[PDB]
Amino acid sequence: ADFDAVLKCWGPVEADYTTIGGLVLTRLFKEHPETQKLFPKFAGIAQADIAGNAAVSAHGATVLKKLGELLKAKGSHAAILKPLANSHATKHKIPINNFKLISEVLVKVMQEKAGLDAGGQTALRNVMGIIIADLEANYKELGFS
Ligand code: HEM
Repeated sequence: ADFDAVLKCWGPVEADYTTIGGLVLTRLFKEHPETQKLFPKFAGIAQADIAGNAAVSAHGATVLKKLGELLKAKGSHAAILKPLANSHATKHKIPINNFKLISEVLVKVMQEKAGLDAGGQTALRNVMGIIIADLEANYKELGFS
């Protein structure tokens, strides 16, 4: 049910993955500035220059498309989430807590741009919790506790 509650507001996100993706990463870097250093192409870019950066927006679109692909499944995790855990633990070297940060940013952006109501906000937090727990289990399998 919580996947359905999020999908019923995904239309504005999928309609403009680049614009919404840029909103998400811009807001992540503003509200959680330590996350920006984890993206070495973007680390050091002054905040004023982030909203208009096409590479940032394109990266955000990639994130959102992947999340759409993980909603649109409702728990077919594996062939999709295991590679994501593998790359984020071992290539990008992202501490797991950062996923909670981007998930709260996404909740805020969907509240503002996608009509996600209070119950929808809770549903999305639930869904992101499922995703993050699976990512963490895979991090642990790789030796990243
Ligand atoms: C559920 C949330 C997230 C999703 C769906 C996601 C998705 C992706 C995807 C699909 C890619 C490109 C393919 C790959 O390397 O795996 C990627 C790359 C990357 N992600 Fe994420 N990501 C998420 C969260 C994060 C967070 C929280 C951070 C850091 C705070 C992060 C940092 C990176 C970095 C540094 C790259 C490589 C950028 C480059 O190669 O140009 N990701 N992510």
